Amino acid sequence: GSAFCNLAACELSCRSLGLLGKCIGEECKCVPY
Repeated sequence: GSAFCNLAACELSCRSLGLLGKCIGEECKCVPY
């Protein structure tokens, strides 16, 4: 908090796989959906 996530640098690790990029506490993952 609060805050230093580049969501556009997280999405480029998720968006081509058919799921959404997620970041919480500067930790980038993708959603389970």
